[PDB]
Amino acid sequence: ATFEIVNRCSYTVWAAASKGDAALDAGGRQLNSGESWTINVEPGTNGGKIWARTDCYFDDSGSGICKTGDCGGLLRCKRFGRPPTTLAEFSLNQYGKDYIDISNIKGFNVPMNFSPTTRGCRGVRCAADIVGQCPAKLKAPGGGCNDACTVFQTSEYCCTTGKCGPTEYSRFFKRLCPDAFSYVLDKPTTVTCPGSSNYRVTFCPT
Repeated sequence: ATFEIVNRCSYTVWAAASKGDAALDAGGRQLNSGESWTINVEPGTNGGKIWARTDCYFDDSGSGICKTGDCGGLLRCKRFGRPPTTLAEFSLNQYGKDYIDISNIKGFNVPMNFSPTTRGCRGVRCAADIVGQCPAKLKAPGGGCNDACTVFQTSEYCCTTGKCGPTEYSRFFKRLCPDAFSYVLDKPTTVTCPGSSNYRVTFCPT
């Protein structure tokens, strides 16, 4: 499947694409304002994610650091990034269907739209000013709005026992972005698309 990744933000982001134990395509790239990056993702990929990183510095070997979404100090991510990270999540060609969603379970850094470019399903968006409105206890110094699990590390926020409810913190993310996951056992906002659909991820869509 093809994914087009577009940076419509007024600032540079460093896009990342990974399935946790390996890079998808090149795994990461700088995107100046307005730039588009097209990647190819193998059919059958389970548990892929795309995210943006902000305020990165890399050397000529591709080693460095970012203030949000850092993936072990590499430009080309093999592994998932450090919160806070707005997440585009996908599983492809699962018994004839693709499944897509946006998640705030690992916090929020950049607004995002995740839409199909082929027919047969709808897209999803989280484009509210979560960073601006972020509760004081969840604000990350480097930028962005952390999830409550990352900050407090409790069984209730992290849903460790498989039993957990919504919280004052999860309800904040849900209020601003109803179509994204706000906690692990949230009512699913997953969208079902035809198998082998193609997609576009836009940072700062509005």
